[PDB]
Amino acid sequence: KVKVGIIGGTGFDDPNLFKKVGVRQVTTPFGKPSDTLVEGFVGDVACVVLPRHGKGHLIPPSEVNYRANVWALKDLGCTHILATTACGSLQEDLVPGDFVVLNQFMDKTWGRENTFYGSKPDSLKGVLHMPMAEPFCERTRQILIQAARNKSINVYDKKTMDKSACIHPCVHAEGSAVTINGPRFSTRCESFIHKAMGLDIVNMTLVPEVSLAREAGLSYASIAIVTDFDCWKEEHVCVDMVLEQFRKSVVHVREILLEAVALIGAEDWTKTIEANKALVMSSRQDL
Amino acid sequence: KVKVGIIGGTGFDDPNLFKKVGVRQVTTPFGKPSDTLVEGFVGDVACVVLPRHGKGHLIPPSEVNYRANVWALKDLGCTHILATTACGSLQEDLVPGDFVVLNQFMDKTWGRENTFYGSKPDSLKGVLHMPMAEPFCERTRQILIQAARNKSINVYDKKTMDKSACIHPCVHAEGSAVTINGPRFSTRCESFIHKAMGLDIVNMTLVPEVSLAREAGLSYASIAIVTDFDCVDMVLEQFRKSVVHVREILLEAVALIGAEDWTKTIEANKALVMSSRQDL
Amino acid sequence: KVKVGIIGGTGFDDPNLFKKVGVRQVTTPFGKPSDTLVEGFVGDVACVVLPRHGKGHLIPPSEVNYRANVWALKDLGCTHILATTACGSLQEDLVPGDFVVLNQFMDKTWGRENTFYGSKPDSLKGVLHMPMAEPFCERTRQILIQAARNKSINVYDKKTMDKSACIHPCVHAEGSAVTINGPRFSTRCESFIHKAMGLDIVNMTLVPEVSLAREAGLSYASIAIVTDFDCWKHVCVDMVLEQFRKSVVHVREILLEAVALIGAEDWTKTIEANKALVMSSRQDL
Repeated sequence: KVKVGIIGGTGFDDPNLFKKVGVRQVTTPFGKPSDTLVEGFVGDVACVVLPRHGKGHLIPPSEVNYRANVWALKDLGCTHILATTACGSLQEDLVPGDFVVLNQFMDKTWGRENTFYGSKPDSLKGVLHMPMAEPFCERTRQILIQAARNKSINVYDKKTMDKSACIHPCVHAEGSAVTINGPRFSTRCESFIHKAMGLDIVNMTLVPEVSLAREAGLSYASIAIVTDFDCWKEEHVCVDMVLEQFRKSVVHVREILLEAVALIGAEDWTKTIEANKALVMSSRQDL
Repeated sequence: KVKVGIIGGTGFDDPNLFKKVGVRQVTTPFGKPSDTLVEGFVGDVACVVLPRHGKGHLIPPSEVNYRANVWALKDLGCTHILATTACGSLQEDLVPGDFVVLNQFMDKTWGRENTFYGSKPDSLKGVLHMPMAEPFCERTRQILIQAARNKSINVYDKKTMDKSACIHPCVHAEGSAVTINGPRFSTRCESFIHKAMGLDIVNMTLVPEVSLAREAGLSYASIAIVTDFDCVDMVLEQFRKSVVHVREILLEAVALIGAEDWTKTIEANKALVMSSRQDL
Repeated sequence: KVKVGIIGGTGFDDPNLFKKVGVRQVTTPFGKPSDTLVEGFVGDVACVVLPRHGKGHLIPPSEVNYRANVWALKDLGCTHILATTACGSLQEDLVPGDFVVLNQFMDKTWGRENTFYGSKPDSLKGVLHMPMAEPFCERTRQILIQAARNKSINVYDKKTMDKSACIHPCVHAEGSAVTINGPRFSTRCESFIHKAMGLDIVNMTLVPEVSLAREAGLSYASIAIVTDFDCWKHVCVDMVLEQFRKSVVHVREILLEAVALIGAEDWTKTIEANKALVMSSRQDL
């Protein structure tokens, strides 16, 4: 069957997505995950939730143990990983309150453990060169988009719909993230260059999470939450208004996530999961 | 009051900026600074000088302990940091002998300790996401620019002046640096790409020094020396003249800083750190 | 005295370039090389071969000890390094089966030890800032190109020959590589940006190998094998492996001919210039 793992970012440090059966602590060959995992069910579908930054949001993006988080979900039998990320916008049509079902990224991270395989003792033995041209699971991407439709949330498709038909708050059916290492935000010079490159949003947590999920043979899809990080540019009122907008976004994402879990459990994934595993084996360069 | 820390880059390994009142050898919770800190006064303004690469220039850019340098200056009560950096040019109006009071950068460094905060036991507790859209202290930038004006150095502002007003050598009133990790210089391929991105100069030492200074609640500003790393005898004499000019700028800048009140700016510097604590 | 080191990439894990005179297991101040170093002769030219990824290809690009590999070749008396790399294409005129004698690169690697010098106990004392504007040895580049001509392999020089004169398979007389850190391949987003930047090929192993070679005073040149990694877009794999196998055959011929061509010339002043560039780039002195 299927089992959906949920990596909750900012605004999901303490998830209460569903009535939890129990809390579980796990260990991995790559260290401890960010926190204990919340185990439960959405209908008849087993579901596990894991806060990326841990309760209290004490772990910065560059220090998150992405390998342990992904492998812990793997060892629990997860077949899919849905993830959230709070991001800043780089393009005019993506405004705070919108969401993005990402399909591309540009990686500007460094100093993070981004692979399970290598020649070091703390990694699995082998050399794995994974294809990443379309780095997400496309079937799971379209389930997030369909879940938004089922919850009456606007979906904007810039290939298909006019910019005048962009109704906020909307889910953008595609988008690219530039993942910076953090913890500082970008300079204006850096933001202008990323924008000139055509990137849609900026965040700090997508990579290596999406890469490691594919290495583990897991269907991974991310829903990004557009928020606002320039209240420095009436600060108490600005932060209060953005926090309220973000709270509304978290409500909608929780609705989308809960609907997406059910939509995953309603389909058969035998051939896709088999293809996920075979892609791992065929990417081994030592074999 | 105020206390101005000076981080001297290439050309400032053993600077004689003032009569030394006391040489002070310290360490920090993040390791040893690049060298002993030298204390003194410029007029009635307390000053502290620290060579970024240490005496003898034995520390390469990627191995400089930026965290320790910034923290040590903070520990001595510094309110400001003025820093120098020798850089190569990426644009035709930035010619060797010029200076740039930087206001922007693109970061291409890696493997450097770039923040005081984290979940590691070695780090300060908390998650700090500092805004960096305009990454320098603007009040201090304008003092460096005004210091150049007071020392009879041309100032060029491409926002307001035509290209025909760019008379060399000149302090460019704004500019962006690409900070590469080094120690090697860039390939022509990389230089072309950086140039097409609109970056003005290339150096190796600005990041994370500027980032950590804001984390520490300090007002940071950089004056870059445009030189030529690609001849040799004329370039070196030119660079010696640039160091003389920058020394004049730094001394005048310290006097200008001490002539103003910084209570509100300092309090704003500290409050920006607190408001950037995501864990709180 | 010239002595040519060879760093074999993918496809050269256990190469049979010449009769082995001595298999050498060496240690360097920066650790152990990827494997033992094999000494021999190509004609009268002393030669040393080393597989970049080791026997069995167990070392990924980001974990190769580039310092130890370059240092070990230098300590065995090598004056040159010829290196291969299997790469993907980013431009239409570079098709699988082509070779590229690289002359430029953009570095997107991180976390690798990229210099012999520093302030740490595991480093040579000093601060070295090497120029890299044209990062390869041009004399050795032209030898790789002439070797291709000598072995009856098409050579395309886009600054001299029109695009219609590009007959595949050909050796591209120039080219730029983007060296990503790996181990994963690029996204379409990243590949599109690298293509927009004018980069010709993508690989994972050029940097810091080329940088450390110049730091060691060695003449370094790379010949890149264009292959196909986008088969995901079963007959492709068998067709690409057969294509790659023929590419290895010709790169072997190019390397053996290049070694002979290196030995046919005097290198006294080029070697002295390589050493002088290292000393003139010391900023602590």
